[PDB]
Amino acid sequence: IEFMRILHTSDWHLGQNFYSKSREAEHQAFLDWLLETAQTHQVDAIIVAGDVFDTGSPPSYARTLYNRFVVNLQQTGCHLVVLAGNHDSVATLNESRDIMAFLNTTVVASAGHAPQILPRRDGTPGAVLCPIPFLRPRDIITSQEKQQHLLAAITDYYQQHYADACKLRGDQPLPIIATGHLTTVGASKSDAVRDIYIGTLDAFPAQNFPPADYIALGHIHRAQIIGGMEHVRYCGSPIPLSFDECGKSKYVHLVTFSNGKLESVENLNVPVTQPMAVLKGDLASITAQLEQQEPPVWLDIEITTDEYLHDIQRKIQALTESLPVEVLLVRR
Ligand SMILES: [Mn+2]
Ligand SMILES: [Mn+2]
Repeated sequence: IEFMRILHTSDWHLGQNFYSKSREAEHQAFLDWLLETAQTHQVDAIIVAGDVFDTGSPPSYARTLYNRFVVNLQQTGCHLVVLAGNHDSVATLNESRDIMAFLNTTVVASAGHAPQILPRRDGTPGAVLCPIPFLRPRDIITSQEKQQHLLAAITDYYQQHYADACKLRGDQPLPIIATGHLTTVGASKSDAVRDIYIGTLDAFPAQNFPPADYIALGHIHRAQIIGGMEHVRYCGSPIPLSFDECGKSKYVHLVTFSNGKLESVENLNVPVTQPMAVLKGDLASITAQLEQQEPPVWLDIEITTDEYLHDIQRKIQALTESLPVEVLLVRR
């Protein structure tokens, strides 16, 4: 009879420089849709599980997108939790941490944040959240197998915070939600997913996560269930961040809890607003493929080599001209 609904998204990479193209229009459309979605489903909180910005120094238009989203979300009463990813700067996200607190927004950039009660819209306790961002090794490692040390450090961190969450919850029939931003064992990755913990942790075994009712992860751009556990998920990025993800569905998760436990995870399709395409073949294959839309499709021309990589450039740069589309990548 008591519900708690959250939206799980991650890997926005606001401000991404995509082959000299801006993603501002796509991100604007996405954030607008996310606002509408929060209202349609009467969502209590949105959790952004890391990699808010593509870099530690986002351009003004990206900072503006982020700020305006948080402001517009105030018309809903929905709470916002923003976690840092490995792409984010901790100092950059912390610039606005205390300001955001006046706008029903909890910015968690560094390790060590205590578990906190997420309210329902009506103010009453809805869930206990363990707000865990990308964990910088320096912030969790004790006293300097370095591989084994980091895995144990992360595992212990989750155990300590899960224990605190259980204590904070007390007797209340509340779900516990934990977040994270890392790569799990078995995860399927994309080109735009940068290696983390390089040399210190190949991947995190999801069996080491504490038994939260939901684990909202970011870092991996393709939505997927982890370790065969429906309650442990990557939502994936909301727009395609590399050509290898185009054509594939983009999601945010609607996660509903009932009487203190996970009830359902629904996959909400994020509308795709910028057409993209990857071509593979020969000059004639591509010429056939290049057949015949207001926003012009962005192209990646890939194949086996024809002749000098520089010569192929001018070849394709001639085959593409006066056409209703653009051409961003050309490899071999
Ligand atoms: Mn990312
Ligand atoms: Mn990441």
